[PDB]
Amino acid sequence: TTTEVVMENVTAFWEEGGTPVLKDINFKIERGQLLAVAGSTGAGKTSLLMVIMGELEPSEGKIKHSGRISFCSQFSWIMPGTIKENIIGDSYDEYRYRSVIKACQLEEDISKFAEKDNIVLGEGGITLSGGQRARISLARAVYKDADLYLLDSPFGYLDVLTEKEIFESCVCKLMANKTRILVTSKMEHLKKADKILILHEGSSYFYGTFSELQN
Ligand SMILES: Nc1ncnc2c1ncn2[C@@H]1O[C@H](COP(=O)(O)OP(=O)(O)OP(=O)(O)O)[C@@H](O)[C@H]1O
Ligand SMILES: [Mg+2]
Repeated sequence: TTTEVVMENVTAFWEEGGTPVLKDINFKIERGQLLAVAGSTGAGKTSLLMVIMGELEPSEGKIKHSGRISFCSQFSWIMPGTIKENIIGDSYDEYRYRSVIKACQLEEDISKFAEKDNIVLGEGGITLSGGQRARISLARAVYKDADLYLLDSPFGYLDVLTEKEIFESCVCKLMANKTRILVTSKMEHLKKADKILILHEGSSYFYGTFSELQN
C-alpha cells in the first residue's frame, strides 16, 4: 500500500463549546507526494498539522498515520548549542548534513563565523536574523530521517528570490521522494504540488490537483 496519510471527515475544536477550528476535512497523501496546504490567516492550517501530530484530537472523523514526523514550525526556533548541534540531533550523516546546509543556503552564513558551524548559540550568544533562524529550523526539520515532513510556512523572513531558490533546492529537489505537507500561499508552490488543500474558516474550500484548481 502506497498510502501514508489519510484524514477522513475530521472536525476538531480547540475549546470545548467553542467554534470548530476544522470542519469535515478530508485528504489522502501517497508515499513521496507533496501536499500544499493553503488558506488565509486563521483558516486552520497549523491546526490541521496539530491533528496529524496528535496535539489536537478530532471530535469526529479519523486521522490515519503511522511513522516518524519531522515538524518545521512557522515560528522558527533555535536551541542553545552549536549550529551543527541544532541541525543534526541524534544521528550524524556527514554527506546528508552537507546537502541540507547547501539546500538551505547556510554555507555563506556559517563561513562568516571563526568557529564555523561549531559557533555556540544561546543566551549571550550571537544574534541571528529571522531569516537565518528560519533556514536553520528548516535544515533541522529536513535533515531528520522521517516518514512525513510537516513544513509550516518555513520561508518566513526570506526575500522572494531566496524563497524560490530554497523551495526548489530543498522541498522540490532534496526532498523529491519524501512524503511532505507544505503550508504555503504561493500559487507557484501549489503548481508543483501533487495535491492541494485550500482551507477557509476551518472548512475545505478545495481539495484536488492544480489542474483541477485552475478549472
Ligand atoms: N494551540 C491552540 N490553542 C487554542 N487555539 C488555537 C491554537 N492554535 C491555533 N488556535 C486558534 O485556531 C484558529 C485557527 O488558527 P490556526 O493557527 O490553525 O490558523 P493558520 O491557518 O495556521 O493561520 P496563520 O496563517 O496565521 O498561521 C485561530 O482562531 C487560532 O486562535
Ligand atoms: Mg499557522
